[PDB]
Amino acid sequence: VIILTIAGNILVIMAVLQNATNYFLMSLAIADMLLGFLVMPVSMLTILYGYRWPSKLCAVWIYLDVLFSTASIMHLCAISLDRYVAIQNPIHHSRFNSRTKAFLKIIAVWTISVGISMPIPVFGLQDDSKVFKEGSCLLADDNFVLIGSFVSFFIPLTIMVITYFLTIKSLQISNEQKACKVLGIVFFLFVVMWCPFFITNIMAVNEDVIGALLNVFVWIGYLSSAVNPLVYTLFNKTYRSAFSR
Ligand SMILES: CCN(CC)C(=O)[C@@H]1C=C2c3cccc4[nH]cc(c34)C[C@H]2N(C)C1
Repeated sequence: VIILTIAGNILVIMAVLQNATNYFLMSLAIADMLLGFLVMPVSMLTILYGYRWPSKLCAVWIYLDVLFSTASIMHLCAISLDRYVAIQNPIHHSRFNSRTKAFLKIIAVWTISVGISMPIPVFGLQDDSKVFKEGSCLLADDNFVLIGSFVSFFIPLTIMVITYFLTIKSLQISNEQKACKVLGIVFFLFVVMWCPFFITNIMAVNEDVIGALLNVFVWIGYLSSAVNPLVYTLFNKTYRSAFSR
């Protein structure tokens, strides 16, 4: 999954197709390539050593994990919200797009990503038990998980549910039907690969059963960083040719 993530994103970074909307997909592919080289391979060492953490970098590793995970989720939310306005009223969307929105959009999805994960090393790096190890380097803040995973997933999820319901409502002519199938695959994969981890994360707060469930579901969430390059790009004839060359 690590090799797949890195090899999938470094093939999308070169291919950039210099559109104002395609550059935003490079900012999404940069939030996942970093996730695939800094955060993800560290967890492979933890899997090898059986949850024992080789010590002051544990709070740093969680900071990057929350940062790149929230940066990815709101990249897809911004894409989904932008894709709805481009489909509802395309005339008024083209007038107000001067290649400054795309730079203003990268600012917004990285200000909230870095603003939500800022409590981790500013209050939690001094305390070695709040955002810190139970012997295993977990995120033991029981009140930040409830509200920090609420605005990071469930608010981007209720935004995506209304955006997806409204977009399909406004898309209903084969090209419109081909697009409706692309939205379904994109929406279904984001839910099925991130939602399983977040219900288990918050329902938890038998330990052995839940400890095994959260272990596998974490890697299902990581695996979505290998797929995001493909489902958001490879539907384009140009990208398929670019990957082959
Ligand atoms: C096994 C230990 N690890 C790995 C460092 C975690 O618990 C990570 C903690 C996360 C987490 C907590 C709280 C809020 C959040 N938003 C987004 C994420 C998040 C990402 C999420 N990653 C995928 C797992």
